[PDB]
Amino acid sequence: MNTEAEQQLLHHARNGNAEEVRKLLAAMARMEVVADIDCKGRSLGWTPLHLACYFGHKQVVEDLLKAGAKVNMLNDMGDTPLHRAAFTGRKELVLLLLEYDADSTVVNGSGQTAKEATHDKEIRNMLEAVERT
Repeated sequence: MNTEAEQQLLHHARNGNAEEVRKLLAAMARMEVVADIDCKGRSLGWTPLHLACYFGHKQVVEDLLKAGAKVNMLNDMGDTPLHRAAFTGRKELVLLLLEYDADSTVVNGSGQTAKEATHDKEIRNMLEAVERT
């Protein structure tokens, strides 16, 4: 099962409590708690990065990437955080993820790219372009 600090990190990332994320990351840095920054929920495979992207907590997303969170982690559905940012139409977060070398080609378990999963016109244009590169 997940460590206590991992449970706290998932919880705070889901709800956007940005200072608690940074406090947990700082404690992980000083090795005062045992926690994987790429931990995954159980009970489904969603990282703190997945959650912060899906629910739009931009400061959390940035501090997680700054601290080295893996950017193409797949949840159970085969979705990346870019899938989740694109699905929920978060323009700024799509750009921030690409900045951190997020692979936009990844096909989820359903057979979709993040482009194919968005309903946003802007984001679909943006990923259309990245797809051409």
